[PDB]
Amino acid sequence: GSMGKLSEQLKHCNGILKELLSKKHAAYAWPFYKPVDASALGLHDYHDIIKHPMDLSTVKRKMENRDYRDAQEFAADVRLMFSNCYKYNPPDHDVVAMARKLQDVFEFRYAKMPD
Ligand SMILES: CNC(=O)c1cccn(Cc2ccccc2)c1=O
Repeated sequence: GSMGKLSEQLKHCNGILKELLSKKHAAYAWPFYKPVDASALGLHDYHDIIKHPMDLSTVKRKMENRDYRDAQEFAADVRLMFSNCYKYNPPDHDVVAMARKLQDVFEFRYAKMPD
């Protein structure tokens, strides 16, 4: 059987998540699609610096599995993903410019939460 329907606030969160994964934002969202493969990227200090990795595929799996009990829990994972990028990478890195752009998409639409 299916999972019960997302709450109204979590429907809005799922909408945002679909947008962040959509071809619309692919030019700057792609680094966030899958877990950072630290070994593949040569980032052999990544897991010493980032204790709680997060990425959009993990957020999608957690939404599908009803792991998130409210919008706040969802938003915390999306912000963790951005914070990890801002912690690990120097502020003038191309990936940080991409994070700032995708976070602007996220924060402005998250602000339109129904209540
Ligand atoms: C969330 N991703 C990262 O923190 C990350 C750190 C270092 C390198 N890369 C690859 C990359 C992306 C974009 C431009 C250049 C290189 C990452 O994705």
